[PDB]
Amino acid sequence: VNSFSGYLKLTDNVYIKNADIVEEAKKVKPTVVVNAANVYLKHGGGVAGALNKATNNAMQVESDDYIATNGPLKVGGSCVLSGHNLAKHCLHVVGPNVNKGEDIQLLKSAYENFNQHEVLLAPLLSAGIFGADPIHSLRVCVDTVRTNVYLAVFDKNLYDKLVSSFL
Ligand SMILES: Cc1onc(-c2ccccc2)c1C(=O)O
Repeated sequence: VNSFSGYLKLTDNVYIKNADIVEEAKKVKPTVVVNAANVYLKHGGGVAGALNKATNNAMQVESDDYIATNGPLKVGGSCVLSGHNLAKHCLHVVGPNVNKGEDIQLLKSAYENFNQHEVLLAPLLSAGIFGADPIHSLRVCVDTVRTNVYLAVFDKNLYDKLVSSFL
């Protein structure tokens, strides 16, 4: 049994809710929250900007030190950093950004990072301002992630379309 409430069960291991990921993290304090990161860990907008704002920019400060030491992530890659006030840990995962012309086949590699964690609170990777089709992102998630994933989806309209169209 875990602390996640109000989720619709899609599969053995994937659950979904219409919820603002920031508010959900603040309430649950999960072991792992996933960030929709870019390779530079520049948390300007989208999920990343919202998570970082909720940490009062401490996520960005920590991320700048990580990049100064290690250099950029790979598209499809990840790193584990602090979860600050939102979670124990933040798994920063880089899905391909379609609006930058990145290979959508890298979305599966991105989701494979989730398998290193038993339970996660996450957004749909490569969706929103990353330009991918969120329906596709949910399909790759279900077909790739084997650990227990709680997907929070901000937009009620998109949430309803993801549930209604789920095979
Ligand atoms: C899809 C999608 O596109 N934009 C967002 C989003 C969610 C929270 C904060 C900012 C953007 C989002 C999501 O993960 O539900």
